[PDB]
Amino acid sequence: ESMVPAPPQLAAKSYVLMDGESGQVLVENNGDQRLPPASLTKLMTAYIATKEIEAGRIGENDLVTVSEHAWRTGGSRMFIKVGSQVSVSDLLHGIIIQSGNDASVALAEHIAGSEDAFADMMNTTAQKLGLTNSHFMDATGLPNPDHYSSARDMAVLARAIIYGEPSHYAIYAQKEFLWNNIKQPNRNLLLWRDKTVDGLKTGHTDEAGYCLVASAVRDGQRMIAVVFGTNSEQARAAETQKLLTYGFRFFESRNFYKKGTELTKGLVWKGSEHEVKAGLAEDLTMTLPRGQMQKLQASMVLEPQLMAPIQQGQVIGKVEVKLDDKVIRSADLVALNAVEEG
Repeated sequence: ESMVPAPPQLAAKSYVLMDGESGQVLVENNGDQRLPPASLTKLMTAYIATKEIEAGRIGENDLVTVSEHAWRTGGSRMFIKVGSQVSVSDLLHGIIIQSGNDASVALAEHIAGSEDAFADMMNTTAQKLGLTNSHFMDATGLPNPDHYSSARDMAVLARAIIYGEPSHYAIYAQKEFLWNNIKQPNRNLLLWRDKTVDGLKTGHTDEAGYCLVASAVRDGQRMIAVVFGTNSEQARAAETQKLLTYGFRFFESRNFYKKGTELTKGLVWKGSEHEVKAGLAEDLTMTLPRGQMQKLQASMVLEPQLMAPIQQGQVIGKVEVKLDDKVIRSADLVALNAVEEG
């Protein structure tokens, strides 16, 4: 019919284009292959930190003592002095802007005691995000057989980061950071090249090639592009722009339901109330090739024998959207109001 053009074929080992609002993968090539992430690892390190801050388990002004192990790192670094005290906020800028290996290690040890226990939190967090092909051996991305991620996993991680605290995500777009008499630019060159790009991270080794997790916003849409293994910085940027354009030019986004509002009722066994109001945890939005919105229909099926007690946000049923009798985007219906067991 009026099927949009095929996606560009990029010179790169893997890539994924993901819409921001909907979180749907729009294009995917070799998306689940386990590849070395190099500095892309730092997206996981920083994210954990931001989640610990949100949970109030660490504070932005808390002073972190720099161990010998953190100071012994190599590669890109913030140049924190061994034995000095540095705040969580400053280290986080060092990780995010400068991809500082020292800062990564110091903040990991501050959070979990040691880098090995932090890697555990990285894997637990991977699971919690639903990463399918990611595993972490340290907080920096040192080359290791068991240290890997994929283009799709990185888009999932990036989306979780993008939609966190705005003051935290804004760090990704900061152009430079000064520490200990050394001022260094944000390593993400696209920042200077394209004003609609606001993140996130580059990675590179001889083994992994030139990698990038980028996100841009144009005309009310957010695209997330992940590319692994390009041939050079120039190709990395060029191939990412092609991927981005393809998403912006050929896909449209429509908001269907906002989180909360009731969609339907449900039978509860043993509860003081006879039924609960089901809804969605957060906005449900679809992003699809032009002219496809029109072909969508939604099924909201609850659980037959759901029995109390029922907690607010508890997994009850699942809403499913069919594209011509073909199920695609499936969200999670949850009980809004809690229910007793009188």
